[PDB]
Amino acid sequence: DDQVKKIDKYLYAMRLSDETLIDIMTRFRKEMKNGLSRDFNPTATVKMLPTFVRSIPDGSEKGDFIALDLGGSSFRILRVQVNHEKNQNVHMESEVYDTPENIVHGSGSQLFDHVAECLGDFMEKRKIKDKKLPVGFTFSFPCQQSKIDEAILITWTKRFKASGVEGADVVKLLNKAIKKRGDYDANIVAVVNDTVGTMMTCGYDDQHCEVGLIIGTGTNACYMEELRHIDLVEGDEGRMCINTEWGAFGDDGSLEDIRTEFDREIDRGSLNPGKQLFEKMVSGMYLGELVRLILVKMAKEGLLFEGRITPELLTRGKFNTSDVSAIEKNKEGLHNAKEILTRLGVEPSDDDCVSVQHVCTIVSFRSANLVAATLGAILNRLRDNKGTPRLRTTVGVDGSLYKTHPQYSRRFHKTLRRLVPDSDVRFLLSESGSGKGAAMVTAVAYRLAEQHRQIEETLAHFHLTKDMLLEVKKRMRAEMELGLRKQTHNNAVVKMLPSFVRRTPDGTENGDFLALDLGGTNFRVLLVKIRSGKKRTVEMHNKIYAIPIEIMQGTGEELFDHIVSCISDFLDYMGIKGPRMPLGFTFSFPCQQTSLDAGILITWTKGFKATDCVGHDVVTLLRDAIKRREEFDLDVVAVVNDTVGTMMTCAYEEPTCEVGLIVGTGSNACYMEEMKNVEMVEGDQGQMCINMEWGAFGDNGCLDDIRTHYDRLVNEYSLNAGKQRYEKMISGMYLGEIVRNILIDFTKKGFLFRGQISETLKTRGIFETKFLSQIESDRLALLQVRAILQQLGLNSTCDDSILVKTVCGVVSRRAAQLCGAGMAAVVDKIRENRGLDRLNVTVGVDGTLYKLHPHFSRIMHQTVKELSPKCNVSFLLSEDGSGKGAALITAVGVRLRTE
Amino acid sequence: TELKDDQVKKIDKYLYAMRLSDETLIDIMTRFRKEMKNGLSRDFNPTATVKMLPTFVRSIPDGSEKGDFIALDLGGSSFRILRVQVNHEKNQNVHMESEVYDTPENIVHGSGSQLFDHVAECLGDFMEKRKIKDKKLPVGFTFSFPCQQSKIDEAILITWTKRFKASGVEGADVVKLLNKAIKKRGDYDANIVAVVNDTVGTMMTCGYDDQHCEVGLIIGTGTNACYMEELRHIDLVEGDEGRMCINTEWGAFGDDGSLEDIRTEFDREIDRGSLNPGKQLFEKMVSGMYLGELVRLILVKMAKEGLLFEGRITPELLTRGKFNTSDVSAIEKNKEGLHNAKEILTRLGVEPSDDDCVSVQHVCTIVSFRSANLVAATLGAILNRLRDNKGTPRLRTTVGVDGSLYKTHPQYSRRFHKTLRRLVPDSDVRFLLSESGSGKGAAMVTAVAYRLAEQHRQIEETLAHFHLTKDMLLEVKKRMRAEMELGLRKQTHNNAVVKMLPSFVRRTPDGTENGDFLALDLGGTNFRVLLVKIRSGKKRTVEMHNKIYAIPIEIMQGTGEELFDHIVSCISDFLDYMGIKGPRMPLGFTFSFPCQQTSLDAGILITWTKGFKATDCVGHDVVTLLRDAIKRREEFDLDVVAVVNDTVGTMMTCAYEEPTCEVGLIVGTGSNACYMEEMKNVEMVEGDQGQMCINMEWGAFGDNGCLDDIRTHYDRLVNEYSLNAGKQRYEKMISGMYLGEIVRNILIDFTKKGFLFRGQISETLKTRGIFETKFLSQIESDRLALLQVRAILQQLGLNSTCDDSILVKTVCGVVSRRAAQLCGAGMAAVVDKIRENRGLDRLNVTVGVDGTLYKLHPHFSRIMHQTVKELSPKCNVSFLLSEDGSGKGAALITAVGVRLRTE
Ligand SMILES: Nc1ncnc2c1ncn2[C@@H]1O[C@H](COP(=O)(O)OP(=O)(O)NP(=O)(O)O)[C@@H](O)[C@H]1O
Ligand SMILES: Nc1ncnc2c1ncn2[C@@H]1O[C@H](COP(=O)(O)OP(=O)(O)NP(=O)(O)O)[C@@H](O)[C@H]1O
Ligand SMILES: O=P(O)(O)OC[C@H]1O[C@@H](O)[C@H](O)[C@@H](O)[C@@H]1O
Ligand SMILES: O=P(O)(O)OC[C@H]1O[C@@H](O)[C@H](O)[C@@H](O)[C@@H]1O
Ligand SMILES: O=P(O)(O)OC[C@H]1O[C@@H](O)[C@H](O)[C@@H](O)[C@@H]1O
Ligand SMILES: O=P(O)(O)OC[C@H]1O[C@@H](O)[C@H](O)[C@@H](O)[C@@H]1O
Ligand SMILES: OC[C@H]1O[C@H](O)[C@H](O)[C@@H](O)[C@@H]1O
Ligand SMILES: OC[C@H]1O[C@H](O)[C@H](O)[C@@H](O)[C@@H]1O
Ligand SMILES: OC[C@H]1O[C@H](O)[C@H](O)[C@@H](O)[C@@H]1O
Ligand SMILES: OC[C@H]1O[C@H](O)[C@H](O)[C@@H](O)[C@@H]1O
Ligand SMILES: [Mg+2]
Ligand SMILES: [Mg+2]
Ligand SMILES: [Mg+2]
Ligand SMILES: [Mg+2]
Ligand SMILES: [Mg+2]
Repeated sequence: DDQVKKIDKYLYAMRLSDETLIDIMTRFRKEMKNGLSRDFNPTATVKMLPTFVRSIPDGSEKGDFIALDLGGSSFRILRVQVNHEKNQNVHMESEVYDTPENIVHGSGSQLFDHVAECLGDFMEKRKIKDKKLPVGFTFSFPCQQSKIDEAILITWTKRFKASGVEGADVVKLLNKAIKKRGDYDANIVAVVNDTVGTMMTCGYDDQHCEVGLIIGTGTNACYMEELRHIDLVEGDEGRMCINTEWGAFGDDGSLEDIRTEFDREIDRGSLNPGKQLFEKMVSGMYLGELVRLILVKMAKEGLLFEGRITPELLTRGKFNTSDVSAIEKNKEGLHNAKEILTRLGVEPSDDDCVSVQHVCTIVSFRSANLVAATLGAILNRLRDNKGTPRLRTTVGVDGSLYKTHPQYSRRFHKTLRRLVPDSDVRFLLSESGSGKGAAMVTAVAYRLAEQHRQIEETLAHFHLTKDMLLEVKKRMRAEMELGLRKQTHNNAVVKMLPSFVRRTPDGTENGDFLALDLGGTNFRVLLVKIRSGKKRTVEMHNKIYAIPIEIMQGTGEELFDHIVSCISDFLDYMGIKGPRMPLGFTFSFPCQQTSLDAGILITWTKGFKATDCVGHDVVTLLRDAIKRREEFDLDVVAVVNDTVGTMMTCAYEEPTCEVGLIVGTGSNACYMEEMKNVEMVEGDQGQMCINMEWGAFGDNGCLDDIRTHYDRLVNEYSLNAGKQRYEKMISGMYLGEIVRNILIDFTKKGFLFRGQISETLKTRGIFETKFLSQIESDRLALLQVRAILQQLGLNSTCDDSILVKTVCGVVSRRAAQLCGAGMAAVVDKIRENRGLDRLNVTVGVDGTLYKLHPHFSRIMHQTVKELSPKCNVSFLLSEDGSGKGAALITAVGVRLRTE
Repeated sequence: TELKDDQVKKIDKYLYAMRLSDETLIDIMTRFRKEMKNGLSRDFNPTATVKMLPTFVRSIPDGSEKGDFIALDLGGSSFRILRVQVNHEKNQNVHMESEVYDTPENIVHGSGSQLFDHVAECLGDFMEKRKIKDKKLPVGFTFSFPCQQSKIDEAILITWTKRFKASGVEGADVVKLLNKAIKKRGDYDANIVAVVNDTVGTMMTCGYDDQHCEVGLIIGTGTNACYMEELRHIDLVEGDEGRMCINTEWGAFGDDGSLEDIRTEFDREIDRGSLNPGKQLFEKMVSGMYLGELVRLILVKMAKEGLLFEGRITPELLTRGKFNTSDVSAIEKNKEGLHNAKEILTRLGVEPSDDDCVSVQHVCTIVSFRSANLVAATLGAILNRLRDNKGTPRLRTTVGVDGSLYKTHPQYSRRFHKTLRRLVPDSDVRFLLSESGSGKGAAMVTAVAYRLAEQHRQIEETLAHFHLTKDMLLEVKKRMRAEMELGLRKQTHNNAVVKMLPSFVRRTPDGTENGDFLALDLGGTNFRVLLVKIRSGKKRTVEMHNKIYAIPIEIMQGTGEELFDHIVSCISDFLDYMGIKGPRMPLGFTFSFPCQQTSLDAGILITWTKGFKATDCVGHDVVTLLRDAIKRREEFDLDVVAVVNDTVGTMMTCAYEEPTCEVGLIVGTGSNACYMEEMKNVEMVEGDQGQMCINMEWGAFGDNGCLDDIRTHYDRLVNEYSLNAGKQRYEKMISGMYLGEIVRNILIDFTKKGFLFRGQISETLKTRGIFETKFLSQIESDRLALLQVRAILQQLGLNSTCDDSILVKTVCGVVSRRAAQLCGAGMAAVVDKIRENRGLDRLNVTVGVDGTLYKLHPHFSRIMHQTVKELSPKCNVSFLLSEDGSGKGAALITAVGVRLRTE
């Protein structure tokens, strides 16, 4: 007939069995799964939050760190000093600062003003204001972080409820507050939950610590999870700590069969009704009020105090968790119950004291059992990830209920071992709270922010502003004008070369021509059939022929014999071997022409370098190889640059096309100039197409104040050291070499590739256009970026791959902007020479970089639009190669060699 | 003996690298198998050479297809145009009429504009010769090139292959381009409803006859295959039920050098002279456009070495194209082969001897046999995949087949079918030859896509009713604005459905309010009792306490004494709870319903709104029913000072700190607004001095008819079935009690019409309340995978499939979007009126807002704000969320109460 048996029955639904706890554990096991999944997280109640902490301390941290801890029973500020090598050591000093009701419940401003004022005082009294120490912030609330130094508040919990904070990044709110008080500056470099710092504190001393557990004012746990299971973070290597935020378990109604009427009543008086329901059955802030609610009910039904209620009894908060602890002490518990109940006014009896003990017992054991169940789900997940029959792991713990209750921990530990027999757990109690740990994470964040600081300074040398880009355009304009004028031309670096093509296609062109395409990525021999009139037709055919690097860099004479010999192969293939036919020679090197069919090679560019060609007439060299072969005669009527033939191609259909552009292996442009402006050729009537040879802009030092160390290495290790400087910042032959030298540096500083500069990274050309374009594609995910780097031969991690991509982007973006600033100049010079206010002009373009890069063309058109706002430029991609155009121009010789 | 080599043995040695054994083909098959898998996964598709592309064709014809439609066939050897009729449920079987339009080189190679103008021209003529311009026939477009499709009537050209190379088309959607040509012409109208691949058309043509058909196979000018994949394995398509045909684009197998070990010098020289070098490399080893050049290349090199023609080489033998694949066919003929070889070679000028003919036949046989072996290896991979998706030991399947080479070569199909069967011994395959083209099949697709678009068109037509144009929104503001005036005018309180009720709060807070107040919160989601301590010091502070109390609907819609007797047990309980029973205390009553007020501390209930309907309330003073229940209790005592609308309480809360906040907005269970109005304008309150907060009772807008215009079938149904038919009409197109009832009604309809829920209206869909503010908020969130939208709906009890889940989410956004715009028209009026009232040119104002819908909905608050900024462009309105309920605000008003009193 005992009183204890009655209560057991009264509170039957709080006495959880092992079967119910095994059931709780399975559900928690599914919530974790839900929260890690990209599919189910948006609705999961157990947020499974990434912490950006990747391991427990490794003994290599050193420094002097200020650390804040706000969110649990006290607000503290610690100064943690840690040094190794030598002798043994981590020193901490800290201060508790009060935070009243008006602060925790006020505006977010008032709270952070409050925080920055205790920080100021803290450093003030120790005199460390100027010692500029990195700050670590233990803020114990669920925050969404994409990096270690952002903390976006998802939702208040426990006792805090300040306006203006939820949804905001509280490190910017903190900075704002500190900024607001000019007193000092603070480098806030990390935010961490109290579970993670706990784990990090315990992990400094115990290498198998993989869990951090808080059973205090609130409850939570964090654990080391595999990167390849955390869908919301990109990577699959190693592990990252996760903040479960288990307090929220049941917030969608899944524990409704466990929660009692006392739990529903507590929730309604709470400062967050509906939320953190598992936490409300477990943590210190609630248990006292839970028993109080049960005592009022038993009291109202005459089962306690022979039914006497007092106001005190009925008052929220009048029974603490510290009274539930005192009441459960072995020798003194009953003496403590009488004093306290006596203080509440119910004139307690000895039976009432044993009854109030029994109730305290069932509430706190229900708490103990519940966290055994969610903690064991975590251990079953750790053990499953590991692949092992048994699991040995250490859980770092902290919290006031955990520390001060005289039965809890023991009860908790026993249940755990029953629920999870295949796991052996050591509990390590955080004697001095979480500062050591937070400090340890602050040290790693700090070393990383420094490495970020340095990559950004290197990369910012590639950044051009509007104002910068307007100065390049303006220099380009001053340079076209010196190459054009008779007095300045010989010393000019941008030669403004006459091509002798005097108009765009006029619809009369007719005939069957041969063409050559030499100087881009493939050499071709072409046959183009053009028919003017009613039904206008163009019929093309072509054959690719390789040219060994031996030949490209052999003798002029091996080069041209090799050329004619594929011509001869090609005339067989088209069934036209015998007849004498006219040919247009698209040769994409700077040529000084005195007519359409003459072209003296000024200098090689790009990868070509045959001997005895520079200084000669390439039409001559070709005609000596034909005669030399003595197989067929040919009639070479025209030497053409790929820009001009590209413009001619695109203008066959588009009369507004007066500009050509190439961005492929090299970069260059042509455009229609007025003859009055071409002082180097006699005559003022009409126009002429000018082959700018814009690659050579900067060859007199005029872009030096924008060229980088890496641009100087690529130029100095080139086949034409000192020349085609602009092209060298823009085209497909050189961008990858820029990117490769940047990566070489970064590797030597340890930022990439584990600091190991390999044989792959030392090989020239590893980053060709095709790979540069893919790596940067919005079509690819980091995963596929990494796989590209690996097939190139690089030992690249996910972090490495994120940085290679950023690099590629910086260099490719700068190339499109530099290319846009020069095109800007050209269109402005045409518009404004014509007296026009608004020019619409079409540019015909070709080249593999331009065709294959996913960003270049968009950024370039944007640049042209921003710097030359009175020109409306259209870019028309030529899909057929340069041949049609050389063919159209070739028809113009013929006619003129035919007079 | 010791056998000595003859021509034939020597040529097998010369061309060893083309003679591929069962071991090498099993290696290729397995490579192809990994490339398909590679193509279907999201982790490797972006760099895959086998694109494994989605076609939107979910199955082979089932025989319900009926109707009449055109069908364009572009990209094989002939540009054809068909007419296809079927409708068996009534008599007449499929019947096919076609033409064939000569398309010249200069077109296949000119601009895309020339190309599509020519196709447009041909369609026109073909429509006149038949006299059908005027019928409105659905059009199908078999376009045999790799294309990215996000739906059946889009086809973005990835790349040209085979013979075509028209500029300005790649990257562009050939449907756009065709329409654009058609448009420019004028002759007729074309409804193009679908683009398929000649593989998919083949599979469907053959499936129409054999329901076992799962593969479409093309070995003609080009080669490709398509097959039915489990939507579970198509990562680039969102969905996991049933199947979808995949068009592999196996021609590009090996682009990336993964076939560089089987490719030879002959295949590397052919690539050098083709229209797309570096592309379609496996196709270049197999298909009709290439087999003839491949033989010619071998013959030139054999002639140069003296193995053929005693070393003679003529200019014909050296010329691209002079030996074609129909030459390879004629030479491989059983009887007449060697004699065909004689003629063909003599026209090449080479004076062929009889040895030379036997040699050439043999090279032709090795080249064409390698091609047949290759397609057997890659089909072998597709068949094994099919067997592994079924989970059987054996597979049974039909392959539908088309292409000139397969049809005309005398030996090919035989050796193909044979090597195939030997490579896949556990499969029982039938090969069905699409005797007459891919048009029957394309027509069957066009027919399923046409029916689907009629549904889509009818869903859009219902939904367009919820779409509000900027001048309609503007007319709604002007309408809101005219009702404001009416409700203020002493003589117009009638068709004054918008009452403009005076709150008797004459100013916002003024740093002097001080004290300990009880407050009550009745009308929203929770009934709460509060303790609010305000101190004015040099330390301005606010301390809040509250407790939620349920109201069991046996009190909600029960009596008034029984409703207030309850409020007052709960007040009694809250004072014990807070430890303050005893002290006579002042109370602020936030009561979220329309009331006529003669002062701060009295208010007669005008009507029940929202969910409340307790009897003996309307026409009574609530502060009087409150006072009675307190006397019935004859326990404690308090001093009721103020009765306040949630609206006025939220504004005041928010203004406790922000002097700009002169407006209050509620969007939760119901919707309402308040603002500070000038007293010269409040005609019903004597005094022309100062200001006054007006509780608009804005939800009643449209109660006289002035929104009838924008109200839909679904809005009238929600209203007719409500506790208060005829009223709070504007509130009924906005708030969270009513939004999901509109959606529910939309879904009921669409389900009767068969567009959704397999057409069954279930007990779940017919339950009021199913679509709560919490699920509408989740359903419409932007971080939602479609798998999750489905899960939720199934959680609710709805048997939703992927596509149902797509239209339920589109229905929710349409409703919730109209709700935020309508709200913003309303707020645009309030803020333009306050500006106007003050003869200002520009107004800066802040609205304090609360409400579960405003808080939880992903888009609502962002669209309302946009709306207000676009319709009152001279006002600059900031909105501040009330994070802790309007109790602070009611308390502040209770502070003024007590002042203005006990003066
Ligand atoms: N699952 C449970 N939930 C609530 N109360 C429980 C539960 N299990 C046991 N109790 C109570 O806990 C007390 C004893 O537990 P405890 O002393 O910690 O265990 P023990 O030392 O292993 N066994 P014991 O000999 O009973 O003391 C008694 O008051 C039991 O009624
Ligand atoms: N794997 C292979 N690759 C290339 N050529 C092959 C291969 N296997 C066999 N051949 C040749 O294929 C020919 C045999 O063709 P096959 O279809 O098996 O019979 P057939 O002689 O053409 N039949 P028939 O019509 O009765 O005369 C011989 O000339 C073989 O040298
Ligand atoms: O203060 P409690 O809620 O009892 O929790 C105790 C612990 O809580 C954490 O919030 C703090 O990071 C710890 O350093 C503190 O020791
Ligand atoms: O091949 P790239 O160097 O990228 O340049 C690509 C283009 O190069 C020019 O030099 C050729 O004349 C064009 O016909 C070719 O389309
Ligand atoms: O025309 P071929 O390339 O030889 O291919 C044969 C088949 O080609 C497809 O592209 C057409 O859509 C079919 O109707 C045709 O019968
Ligand atoms: O509860 P809802 O109807 O969503 O609107 C929420 C709000 O509405 C009001 O009626 C209450 O006075 C506010 O304190 C509450 O925050
Ligand atoms: O402080 C203990 C726990 O308290 C609450 O659960 C917080 O939401 C959580 O972040 C914290 O770790
Ligand atoms: O091919 C693009 C350009 O490459 C280099 O710039 C050549 O000097 C130039 O003439 C050619 O136009
Ligand atoms: O026409 C047969 C096949 O030819 C080509 O390979 C096309 O790329 C393909 O889409 C078509 O199915
Ligand atoms: O609760 C928001 C609004 O709900 C209904 O519209 C009530 O009639 C109104 O008084 C309240 O302000
Ligand atoms: Mg991951
Ligand atoms: Mg026990
Ligand atoms: Mg001149
Ligand atoms: Mg899928
Ligand atoms: Mg008045």
